[PDB]
Parts: sequence; structure tokens; C-alpha cells
Amino acid sequence: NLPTAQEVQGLMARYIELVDVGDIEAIVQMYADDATVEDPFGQPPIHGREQIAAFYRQGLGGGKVRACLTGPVRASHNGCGAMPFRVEMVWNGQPCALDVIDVMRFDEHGRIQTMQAYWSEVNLSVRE
Amino acid sequence: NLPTAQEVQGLMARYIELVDVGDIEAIVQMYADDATVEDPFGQPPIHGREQIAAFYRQGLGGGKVRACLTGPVRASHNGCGAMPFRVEMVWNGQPCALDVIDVMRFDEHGRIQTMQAYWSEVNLSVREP
Ligand SMILES: C[C@H](CCC(=O)O)[C@H]1CC[C@H]2[C@@H]3CC[C@@H]4C[C@H](O)CC[C@]4(C)[C@H]3C[C@H](O)[C@]12C
Ligand SMILES: C[C@H](CCC(=O)O)[C@H]1CC[C@H]2[C@@H]3CC[C@@H]4C[C@H](O)CC[C@]4(C)[C@H]3C[C@H](O)[C@]12C
Repeated sequence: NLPTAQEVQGLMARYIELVDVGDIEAIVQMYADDATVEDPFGQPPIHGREQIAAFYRQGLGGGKVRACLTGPVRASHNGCGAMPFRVEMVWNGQPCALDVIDVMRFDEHGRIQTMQAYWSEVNLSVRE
Repeated sequence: NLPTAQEVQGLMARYIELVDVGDIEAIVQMYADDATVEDPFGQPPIHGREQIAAFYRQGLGGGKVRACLTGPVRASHNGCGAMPFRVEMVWNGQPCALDVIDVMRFDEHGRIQTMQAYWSEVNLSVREP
């Protein structure tokens, strides 16, 4: 079952909700066993659930992180989608914010096969 | 490739400005000779200046296309970026709107080598928006 455009919208919105609450195990389950993540895009990809779990545990395990969609999820008819969102975090007690756009490709099992996050320091604020 | 993150933000913002004013020659000039456009993503990619020019001529200029960035351009360090924007146009005199996200990769000369637009009917409104 390759997700329809409508299903892609639901899956990606769910992902943001999982990041928002910080349920690492639930996030890792959304990925295919051999999925790849390029975050940020430009950096070498991480591969497989073990590396992806470590990635999320590192990024979300520490301080509290909040994430919210800032616009609708754009979905295609070939199981892919793109969405704009903002992440709010903390660095040594100081609030920070980042604007990101994630591009995802799902497989015929409704699992994320690949994820690419677009952002750089031009989208970051470490004093807000 | 060559454009820095800050430059990618400017180039992509300029692209929206040109689409908004409907300057087809200017838009086509932003593309590399071997560039490809996938719009909407999922459809067969078009390639080459002639096909790309035809694409824009067909989509723009008459009843009246306006485009506006709806959020910050997300830029990477490898000459790539992504941006959210809204397009307002007309269909047989009726106002419509479409929310889109374009992902672009620039070459070592500051030109668009690949453009991919994400959107489908779920992002469409043929009833005024
Ligand atoms: C894990 C989420 C979501 C992944 C995504 O969907 O893009 C991401 C979103 C923003 C990410 C943070 C951005 C700022 C930091 C960049 C560092 O180089 C690694 C630590 C931080 C704190 C990152 C940790 C983690 O990677 C976060 C919180
Ligand atoms: C040419 C611009 C910009 C290209 C991009 O940056 O994505 C795009 C943005 C939205 C595009 C329109 C979306 C609705 C229609 C889809 C049809 O299947 C072809 C005609 C229309 C009217 C498209 C024409 C043209 O392709 C437009 C106006």
C-alpha cells in the first residue's frame, strides 16, 4: 500500500506530533528497517534503524523540544511529501528556534524509506 | 554547488519574484542548459531550455498568476534549498490557489540544475483562495 496523497499528509503530520511529544520508539517505528536520513541535507546519511534511533535519542533525549507544522503538508501521488515546520529547543538553558523543511519518501508499507531535512545556520536562532 | 546558503536564499526568493511578475525570459535564464524540472513531482521530468521555456509560457502570464513566499527559504551548504509558497491564479475566470514547496539544486555557476515541485490536488483550491 503506497500511501495516497491524503495518507502522506496524515503520516507526515503524525511524525511532527511524535517529535513534539518526544516518543523516540514510535518515531523509529515509522521508518523502514533500512531507511536513510540526511539531516541536515548535505551531511553524510545515516542508515538503518539502529543509527536512526541513536540520532533521535541524541537530538530529543536531552532538553525539551517542541515542533509544529507551519504550513500544510505538500503531497505527491508517488508516495512522497514535503512539509515546513519550526522546532524550538534549548542549548544550555537558552531557548533556540529553527525553521526546517523535510522531504520524505514512503514505501509500499507506509514506512519512511528516506528523509531529507533542509536547513542551515541561516534558519537558526540561538537567542530566542 | 557554488552558491552559499545565503546566496541560495536570495536566488530562490528572486525566482518567486520573477514568477510573480511573469517574466518568462528572466526565469528561463536562471536555468542551466542541462537542467530538469519535475512539476508536479511524480510526473516525467522535462529537460532543456526549449521544453522549460514552453512549460513556463504555458503556465504563466495571462489571467494573472501571483506567487508569494509563505515562509523562509531553507538553504543548505551544498547549493540546495527548499521553500514554501502560495500561487494564486484563475481557471475560466474563477480564482484558485495552490500551496507548493519547491526543492532546487544549483550548479557551480549559480544556475538551477534541478527543480522539483511538491503539490497535488490536496493542496489545491478551485473556489477562490
Ligand atoms: C530530531 C529532530 C527532527 C529531525 C528532523 O525531522 O529534521 C531535529 C530537529 C532540529 C534538530 C536540532 C537542531 C539544532 C542542533 C543541531 C546539531 O547538529 C545537533 C543537535 C541539535 C539540537 C539538533 C537535534 C535534532 O536533530 C533536532 C531536534
Ligand atoms: C509555472 C508555475 C511555477 C512552477 C513551480 O515553481 O512550481 C506553476 C505554479 C502552479 C502551476 C499551475 C497549477 C495548476 C494547474 C496544473 C495543471 O497541471 C497545469 C496548469 C496549472 C495552471 C499550473 C501552471 C503552472 O505550471 C503553474 C502556474
